[PDB]
Amino acid sequence: LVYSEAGPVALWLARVRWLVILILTGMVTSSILQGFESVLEAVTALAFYVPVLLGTGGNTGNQSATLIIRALATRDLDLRDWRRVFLKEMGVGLLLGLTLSFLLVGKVYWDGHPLLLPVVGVSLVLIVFFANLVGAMLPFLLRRLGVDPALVSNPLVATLSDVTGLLIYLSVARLLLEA
Amino acid sequence: LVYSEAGPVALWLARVRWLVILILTGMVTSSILQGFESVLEAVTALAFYVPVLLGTGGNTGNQSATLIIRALATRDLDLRDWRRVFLKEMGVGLLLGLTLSFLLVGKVYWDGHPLLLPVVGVSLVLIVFFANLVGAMLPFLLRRLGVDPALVSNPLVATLSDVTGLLIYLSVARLLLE
Ligand SMILES: [Mg+2]
Repeated sequence: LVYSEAGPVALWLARVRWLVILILTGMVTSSILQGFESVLEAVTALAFYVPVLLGTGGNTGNQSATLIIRALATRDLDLRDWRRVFLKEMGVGLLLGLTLSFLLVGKVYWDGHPLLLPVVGVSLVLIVFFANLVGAMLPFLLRRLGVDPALVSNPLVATLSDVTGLLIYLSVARLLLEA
Repeated sequence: LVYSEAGPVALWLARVRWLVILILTGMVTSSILQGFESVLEAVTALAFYVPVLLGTGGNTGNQSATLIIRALATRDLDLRDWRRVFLKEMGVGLLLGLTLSFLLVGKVYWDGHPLLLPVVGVSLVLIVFFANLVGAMLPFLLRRLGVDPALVSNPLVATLSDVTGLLIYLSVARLLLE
């Protein structure tokens, strides 16, 4: 409604539902991390890079979403184009992944964690790649469902990327460090 | 920049610079966590709640920002109305913080870390409270600086919430676990 004419309790009632849904979805991350407690306890430094990994996926996805939302609005793209966009973006995400990975591997090299060099390097590439597709396709899904991306797309991409990003990161870590 | 006529390489060049800046800025969080390696070592379960703590903050901040950006764009609010918003959002942020904290506390108890009930519980309240303020004020700071908030708020709020969110969580953890 109108912010100028809404009270604190009113704003709370208007915002709480969507935040409760998101956190209930976000709680899964804590379950995912606990399931990988063996690798986490063995190599403490794995925890150090969780925000950057997931945060970079969130940036990448939401950057992708903003582009697709704009194109659909201006009728530069139609709903039927989601497959063509999917095929092109998977090429864009790979390039973005390899680029950003190079920088983060350098950071890990600086911090002095040689075992995490391939772990963080591989994972970020996959994270940026998958976060990019999710960000690219989500506006197509919301337009089809009749939902407006404005207050929905950004946190959805971020929460989905956190969950997917953790699953990728921790699996790579397990495979390379515990196997 | 027309998307339908732009190739993969073209899209790549037009996107990297902003993503490169964001990850370089984001690297701060990595150093922050290393500075609190002591508590991370002491309690492993401390790391289990980092993404949900920072994620909830980012969502909270993006929400309040999106509301303010809309109010300023539709002339529902003036730039000079920042103080009124700030005072109102203190109440909204507290209520939101208390509500979400109650839920996350249940999850910590579900996960089986009663040790982490107070630290995670208090932290989310503080995180939501401050993330909501950052979100509500950033459009005001941006427009006053000659930059429309709708273009750059979302990456900014997420990064600020991650950095400040970590600092709150880990400092609370340090005080109560050490
Ligand atoms: Mg985030």
